[PDB]
Amino acid sequence: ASGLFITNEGNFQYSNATLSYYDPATCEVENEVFYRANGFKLGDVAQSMVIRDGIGWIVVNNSHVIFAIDINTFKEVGRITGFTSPRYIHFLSDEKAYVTQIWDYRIFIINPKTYEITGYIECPDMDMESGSTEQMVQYGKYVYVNCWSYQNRILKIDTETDKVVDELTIGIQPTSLVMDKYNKMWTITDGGYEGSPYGYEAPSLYRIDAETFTVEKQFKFKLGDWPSEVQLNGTRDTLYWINNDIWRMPVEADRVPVRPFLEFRDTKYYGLTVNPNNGEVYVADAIDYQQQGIVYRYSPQGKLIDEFYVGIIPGAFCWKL
Ligand code: CNC
Repeated sequence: ASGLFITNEGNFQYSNATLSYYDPATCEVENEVFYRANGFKLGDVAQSMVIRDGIGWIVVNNSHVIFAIDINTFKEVGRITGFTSPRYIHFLSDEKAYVTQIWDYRIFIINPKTYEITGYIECPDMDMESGSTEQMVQYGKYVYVNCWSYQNRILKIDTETDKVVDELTIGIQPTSLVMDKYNKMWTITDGGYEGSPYGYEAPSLYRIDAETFTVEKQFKFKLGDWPSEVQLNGTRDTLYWINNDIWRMPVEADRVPVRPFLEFRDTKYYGLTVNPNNGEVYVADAIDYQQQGIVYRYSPQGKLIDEFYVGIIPGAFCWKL
């Protein structure tokens, strides 16, 4: 039945990441489900999760590993190890996926059927000390990928030859990437932070044409803002993001909204997803990055349906639908 996984990053360098699973039919959450099923822990900084063909792939960023689990029993069915610091996985086929990385200038290519690393894509003008590749979207035979930490680019990869073929420089630290129904990509930058070795600026939300790879809109926010996490609804025509509050806007808009979907409440909204079938909006709140976090489930009109405690620093969601 429909279900929602929530990955909890835990505290970096403390190895307290966990996996939660929520059943929206019964409004019940189960926490530490990977430990319950397997009798050992995920590790440090569970970062993201994708489901393909009955198998969930959980990226554990600071444990150099992706685990593959059966999505019904939560039992490990396999794992791939040896990643520098993995971020997101994107499948091109049953036998090929890309795994992006921080602290590396390469994207790793894997064969998910054999649980092996099978190649690398070298990113131009990037090194190990400050390299970063992050989220991916596909456009025909191309994958576009944002480069987040200490970077300011989207790259374009030809998936036939596994080569970076183009790049676009924007504001510092684009955090996330989605593709709307008009084949326009959206990304939102975090603007760095005060005292950053790389930079600190007002962040922006950008709309980029996938066909020509050119900026079509830039909406600039305020210095001090630290936004993240563009997300779309299932029809890919309403964009959501975090910038203190949760914001949303029609992808056709020429102006940013004046009223948020969910007002800032002096906590730490940190993760976000929209149910692709019914439009319900889930917001993961890290609270203060120390206590158990909470997820809020809202109707499409912003009415709270349910709320539930998860693990520490819930950061990402994956639908089982
Ligand atoms: C808030 C936060 C977080 N950050 Co920073 C982010 N985004 N971060 C920050 C901020 C901290 C300042 C502040 N006080 O607000 C801020 C914006 C400066 C920051 C900066 C960075 N962060 C960075 C990264 C990548 C990370 N950060 C996280 C730790 C990441 C956290 C997410 C997570 N899962 O932990 C995070 C969301 C929450 C940390 C926290 O407050 N914990 C509660 C606190 C009480 O516990 P703590 O143990 O004392 O936490 C401290 C450390 O985590 C330290 N710290 C924070 N980030 C880093 C990154 C590194 C490499 C190191 C060594 C330490 C830190 O700052 C915290 C307060 O002192 C991270 C796990 C987020 C993720 N990717 O999921 C990730 C580390 C991943 C990895 N290395 O494998 C940056 C490299 C990003 C960038 N390019 O801007 C940069 C590095 C700074 C550095 N120290 O070298």
